[PDB]
Amino acid sequence: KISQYACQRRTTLNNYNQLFTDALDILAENDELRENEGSCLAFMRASSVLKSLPFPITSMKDTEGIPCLGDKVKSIIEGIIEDGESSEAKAVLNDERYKSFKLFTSVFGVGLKTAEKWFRMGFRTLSKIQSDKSLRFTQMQKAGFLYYEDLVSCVNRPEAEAVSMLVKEAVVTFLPDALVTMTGGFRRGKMTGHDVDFLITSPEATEDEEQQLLHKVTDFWKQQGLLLYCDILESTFEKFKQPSRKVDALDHFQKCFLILKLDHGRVHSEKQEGKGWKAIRVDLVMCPYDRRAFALLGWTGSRQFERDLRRYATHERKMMLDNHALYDRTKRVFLEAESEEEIFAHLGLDYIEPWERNA
Ligand SMILES: Nc1ncnc2c1ncn2[C@@H]1O[C@H](COP(=O)(O)CP(=O)(O)OP(=O)(O)O)[C@@H](O)[C@H]1O
Ligand SMILES: [Mg+2]
Ligand SMILES: [Mg+2]
Ligand code: NA
Repeated sequence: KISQYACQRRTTLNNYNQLFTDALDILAENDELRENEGSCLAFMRASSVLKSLPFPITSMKDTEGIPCLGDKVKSIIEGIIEDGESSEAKAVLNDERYKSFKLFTSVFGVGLKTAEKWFRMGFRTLSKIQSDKSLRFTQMQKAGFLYYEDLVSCVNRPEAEAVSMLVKEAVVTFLPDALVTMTGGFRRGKMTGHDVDFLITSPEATEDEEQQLLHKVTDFWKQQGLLLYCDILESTFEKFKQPSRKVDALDHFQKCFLILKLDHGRVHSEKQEGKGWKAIRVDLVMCPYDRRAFALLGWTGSRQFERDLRRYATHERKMMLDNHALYDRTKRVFLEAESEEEIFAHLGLDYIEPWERNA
């Protein structure tokens, strides 16, 4: 019996139901844009459970016993079985507001509010936005437009590995005992990503050394001429605060959102061609050593896997989980973990491998 929780399912990248889930992902994204949080959640949970199936749906009988498939979702599945297409998802793909939101938020530094503002101003293309003489752009958006073609092309595994080498070389220069781990999509086995994410931790660094590392590493890259964009968010981490009760838990660790200049010579791929370098989005997170397993688990994702992990912890175990800690409300104790496996064992869950968290 398939669990309603993604954290009790193994979801690998061999999706046999992409015809259904691509349509459900589009419908979920449109509900996010139309501020319909409820309908968005229902389509996300349905899409997530179909991604876990070891076989393709070929008839309505195949949906029997599958949880998170409401009447609205089953009508969409029925229509795709009928014609090979979703008329509902097709209408969203042709919707002017949806097309504009997807196009505008494809720019680094552009969120829902700015995308909505530009749409209501009558903008429909990035060319008309960039060349406008009255518009004022944030420093984030300026970088988003300047490095647009590189950022919109997918980061591949040779590029992610080349970035990992750069991160490790910079980090060990200031903290030689530091542990650097690639997280996000690439840790889940993806071939491509929009960015490359890393978790950095040090067993012997002080509170001040931990705070200064991201400033030292980015100043080093600025000196090398590799820092194209940099935004460092200081830590708001509280060692003894209870974990978040929120559906989407906020991360309080020190972090930075970067754009790095990746020279072609550093990339060992099958394939100089153009300018000789590529702009790469990189996120770095620094966490205290004792919280490394919670941070790794939170930053590995997927977003749906994290949501269900926290929901399961609260509703089934009366535990509070976030990226910083695990608290047991019955025992009235914080639970320690040196690995992700120990977190899963505390929660009474079978261990799910990172490549099985693609919910
Ligand atoms: N502010 C934040 N707080 C908590 N977790 C976060 C976070 N930002 C990102 N994450 C987590 O870190 C993982 C990597 O984040 P992202 O880079 O935003 C998406 P991804 O799953 O890696 O695919 P992608 O980078 O190709 O789009 C996510 O799967 C999510 O669980
Ligand atoms: Mg990522
Ligand atoms: Mg990221
Ligand atoms: Na954006």
